[PDB]
Amino acid sequence: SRRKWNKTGHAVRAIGRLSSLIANVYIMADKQKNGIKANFKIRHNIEDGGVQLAYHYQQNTPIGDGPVLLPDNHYLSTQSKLSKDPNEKRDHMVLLEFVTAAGITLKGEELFTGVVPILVELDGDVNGHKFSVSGEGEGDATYGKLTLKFICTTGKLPVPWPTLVTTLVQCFSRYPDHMKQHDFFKSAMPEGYIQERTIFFKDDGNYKTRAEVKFEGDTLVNRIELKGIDFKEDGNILGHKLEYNQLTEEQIAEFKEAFSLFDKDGDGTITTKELGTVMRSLGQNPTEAELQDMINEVDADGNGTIDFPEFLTMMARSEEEIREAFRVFDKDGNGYISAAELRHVMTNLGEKLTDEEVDEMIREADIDGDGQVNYEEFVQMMT
Amino acid sequence: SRRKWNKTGHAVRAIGRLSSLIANVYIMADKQKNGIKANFKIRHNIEDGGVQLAYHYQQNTPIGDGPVLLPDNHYLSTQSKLSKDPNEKRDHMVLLEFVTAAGITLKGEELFTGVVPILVELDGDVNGHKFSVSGEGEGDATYGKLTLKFICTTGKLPVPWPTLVTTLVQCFSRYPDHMKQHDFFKSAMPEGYIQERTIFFKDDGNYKTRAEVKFEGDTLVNRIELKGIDFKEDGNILGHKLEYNQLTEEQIAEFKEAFSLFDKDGDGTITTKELGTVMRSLGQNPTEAELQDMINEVDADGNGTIDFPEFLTMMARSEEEIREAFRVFDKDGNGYISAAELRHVMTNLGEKLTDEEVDEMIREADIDGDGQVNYEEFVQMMT
Ligand SMILES: [Ca+2]
Ligand SMILES: [Ca+2]
Ligand SMILES: [Ca+2]
Ligand SMILES: [Ca+2]
Ligand SMILES: [Ca+2]
Ligand SMILES: [Ca+2]
Ligand SMILES: [Ca+2]
Ligand SMILES: [Ca+2]
Repeated sequence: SRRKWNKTGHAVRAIGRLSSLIANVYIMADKQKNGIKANFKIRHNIEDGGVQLAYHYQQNTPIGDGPVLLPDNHYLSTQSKLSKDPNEKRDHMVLLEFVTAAGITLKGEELFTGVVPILVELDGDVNGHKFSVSGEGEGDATYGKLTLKFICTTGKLPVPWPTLVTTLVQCFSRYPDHMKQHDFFKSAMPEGYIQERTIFFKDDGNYKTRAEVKFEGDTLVNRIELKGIDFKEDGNILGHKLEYNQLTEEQIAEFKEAFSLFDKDGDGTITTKELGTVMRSLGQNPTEAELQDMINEVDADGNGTIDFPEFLTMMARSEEEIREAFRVFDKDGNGYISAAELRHVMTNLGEKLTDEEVDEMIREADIDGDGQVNYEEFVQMMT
Repeated sequence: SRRKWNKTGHAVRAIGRLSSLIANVYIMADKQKNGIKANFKIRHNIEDGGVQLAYHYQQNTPIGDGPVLLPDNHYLSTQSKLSKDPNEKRDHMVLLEFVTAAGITLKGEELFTGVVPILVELDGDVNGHKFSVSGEGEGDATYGKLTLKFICTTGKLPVPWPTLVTTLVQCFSRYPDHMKQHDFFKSAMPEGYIQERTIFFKDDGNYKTRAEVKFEGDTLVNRIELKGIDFKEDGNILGHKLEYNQLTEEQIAEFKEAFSLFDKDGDGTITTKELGTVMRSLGQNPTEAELQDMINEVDADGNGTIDFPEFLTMMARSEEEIREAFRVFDKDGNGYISAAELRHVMTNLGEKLTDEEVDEMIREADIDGDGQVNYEEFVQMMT
């Protein structure tokens, strides 16, 4: 009996474990409307345990008359991080999001090659409670990245912030090279698109939304109207019973800097060619098969290259990792990292620093004043 | 300077982190010899820190005259677990291994459809130290699985057990359906093959091995001669400085039992069809896209189905997982799992048990004697 509970417990948990690993945004063409439709589920964590489901139905149509790209079926994958600004007294949300497209094997776009300013404006009415939200920040589609801050401009927000995240610019998603012809969102720009949703909160009310997303000069603007009906006074939404919120923003900034040493052409992905070049410049000799297998281990989407969200996952997932790192730096294996050896590694990686900056790095690590870094000093610096 | 150490530390560690995630056995055809060649590296952990590399070079040739299958390039992926038998006074090793083939996108074999007995015999000479090893157990290629116990028949083994693992039957590897034409090993049977290696222990001696692997009646036999030269008296090998050794064997047996509830045709893999059937019989309604995405999350080899080693990884990688499992069992959501509800889940999963056995499961969990299982009782049973 204790064995039967184990066997059937494992199976039921396997299914849970399989299901909670996914919340993709499934996109399909809508030819008759010269646009797309999407559907997906969001699971909002309830503060003291449990999940509140939010079922999303989406349609998008172009605003302008020029041709747009209508895709084959595919999906977006997202990771969101919510935080608070310690200096802000107004009701507010700070948001960092990474989004990439996947699901397919093997002029608007030029508007998105660099960092683009974003404005967001929402006017809402949930069960009669009128409120407004204003948001500003920037998007960098090279990295599938959004960073934004939102304020409630009418006082206290009558709903939880996490319930507004999906409503509050999919044109900033990263489409990999093999899927460029499937990016409706950027194809619609600069004239833009209309995006409409219905969002059903299980056992509670629904939101209906309509938004215009378009360029106004060089700023990508998302202007939205939202109406919520049939919400329960003491449900998870009007009762504020959902969790609000991981690495820090500055920890993520460090990993971007590291990622740039491999991504030498700045296209947002590390190929086998780029990884091999960095490995060989440090004295190592992987085969092409090994490079492919290395990438394949962290390759979310099977396109054969490592983008920034992939790289992040990997570096957020040891004593022995640090010993091997030491060996890479200690070229002649005598037990000490010399300023010459450090300068060499920096050059090999592509980092440009003066001899003075390299000595400053030695100084930061050099506890015993011999002007070299030993293994224990290196550990202290790595931890 | 503290930021520069972070950035360049991250890059160097990324490479370490990328490299240590792989130790594949790379196979190529050797047409002139009507066989294959392989090369790979093994990293043996040194007891107090560090790794001892062991560079492997391999050739295999058929013993008999009938046609064999010569493959496209591809690799095997392995996981080994070493243990000791608490009842055995002789110098010995207990081994459980899982091996699958990958590296390609999208009559001998019939000898391997079930469980096959294995005998292993080795005679060796390392730096003049003559010794022998005998091993017995079984292989089940459906699951890529080997289970064996080895004894040193000459007394104390003069080398570490982990150094003999690769020498001590790749015919038990699991080749997935799309790679059946690339399985040299099974194609050579029953007459068998000769397998030869050179194994270079970095900074130390080398092993040369020659073995005959073939059927003798219904037993797969591996008979080996090994010669080791140029070893250092105080190196990691003759000095026994390597680590010997994870889930238990009986924990792994439980997961096999669970896996069988999904793998209803016993072929060793879970398709999307099989996962959906089990999910729907428990009242859930995934789309085909969701099923594919679920599998793809644990899919080591991109063949679109879940084999047993994949399933194991996943279940060895929470309070909320158990709450959702409870909900699956508590069909009517009243807070209590009834014997009727339990019987229903068992039937839905395919488990056959009498009503008496189901009441015994209730009894094992039922702390307060009401003949039903509540949430707290279910937690106790799951932990
Ligand atoms: Ca690049
Ligand atoms: Ca990729
Ligand atoms: Ca040195
Ligand atoms: Ca020093
Ligand atoms: Ca099956
Ligand atoms: Ca698979
Ligand atoms: Ca019930
Ligand atoms: Ca009870």
